[PDB]
Amino acid sequence: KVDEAAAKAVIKNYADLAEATFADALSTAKDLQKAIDAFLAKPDAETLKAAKEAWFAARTPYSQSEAFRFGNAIIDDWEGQVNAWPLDEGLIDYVAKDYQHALGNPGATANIVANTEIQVGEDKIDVKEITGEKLASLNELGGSEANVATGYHAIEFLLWGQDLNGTGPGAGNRPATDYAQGKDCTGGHCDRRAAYLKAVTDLLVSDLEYMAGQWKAGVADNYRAKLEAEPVDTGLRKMFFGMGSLSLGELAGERMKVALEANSTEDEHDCFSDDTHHTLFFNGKSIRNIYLGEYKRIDGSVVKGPSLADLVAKADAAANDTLKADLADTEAKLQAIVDSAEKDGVHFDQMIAPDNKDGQQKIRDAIAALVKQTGAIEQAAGKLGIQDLKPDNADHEF
Ligand SMILES: [Ca+2]
Repeated sequence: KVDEAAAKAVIKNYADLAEATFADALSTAKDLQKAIDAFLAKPDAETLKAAKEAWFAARTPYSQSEAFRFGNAIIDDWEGQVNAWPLDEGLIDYVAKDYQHALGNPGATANIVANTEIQVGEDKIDVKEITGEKLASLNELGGSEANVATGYHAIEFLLWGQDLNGTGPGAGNRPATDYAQGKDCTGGHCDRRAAYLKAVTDLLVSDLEYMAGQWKAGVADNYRAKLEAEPVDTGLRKMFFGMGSLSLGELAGERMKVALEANSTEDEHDCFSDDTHHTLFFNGKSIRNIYLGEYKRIDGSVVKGPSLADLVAKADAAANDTLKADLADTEAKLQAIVDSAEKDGVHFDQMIAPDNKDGQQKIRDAIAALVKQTGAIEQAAGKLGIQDLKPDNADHEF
């Protein structure tokens, strides 16, 4: 009875961490909505910069939610509308002549902003009136996962535009006049561009309001109620499985190894804003938050409770010590990536350049740390009787 109650308390705190993380994501998305509204009303350099800063701030809590993926299917079924990437951005707006898009993507040049009717394969689709529901129906349209119409990175593309700088300094620099209605309009169809940005921003808020509500305590019909009623070994496996699947397949593999080994700036997570270093860092923080049972909120307060770490320490102190040390080393390696961008001005798309020896090594050191901590996660889960964790490797060999 005592062991079961301890696991129950850890899973309850786990849901509290998710509740607070998604609540922070929702509130910062509402701040972003207000800055975007202010920008559309009075588009200029300063209101555009304010919208960009609000986007940056909205990313910090969302990136810390991603280790709740994989273990909790309700997030997996939902996040493709919220944070899908990479974009074949020619679906949305104009592109430069060196535009690179996926093979076999019939939507890659549809250009919704410019056209009241598009045709993606044989779906001839009315987009006269731009609504969130309509754009959502276009995600993965025609079969290609590069066809992304909504989410953080659709907003990102509409604020920054394409990053034309390759592996050199600088991000996208779309001009505010792309949203000037009437005569100073630049890039064409600025009324449809504003309508697009408004729709995806409102849709993001609406999606985050849904998900934040699914982790509220004391609600009989939501996911959190299901999770807390499940057998504790099911809940504990979900915690470890999210930790390991983000560490290995998604963070080390999809968000680092892919771009690094192809030297492909088009594959970095935050292509247009060059914020990829923060995504990686706060993804890493998501995993460590879950294991330690703590989440430091955007206002500085801390949500904290009984930890998965303490359960492991009772079963095997060495396994717990190894995993905590691996998590600390991983955070240091990801901090070095953040520091390269924030202190030295060398962003992720510059570090993966073929000639950047120190840039590539920092990324390879963080990959190695993430692979090591994945092994330590499996060992810790095994000490709690959770065998064959099999964290998802996203088909990468490490
Ligand atoms: Ca870039």
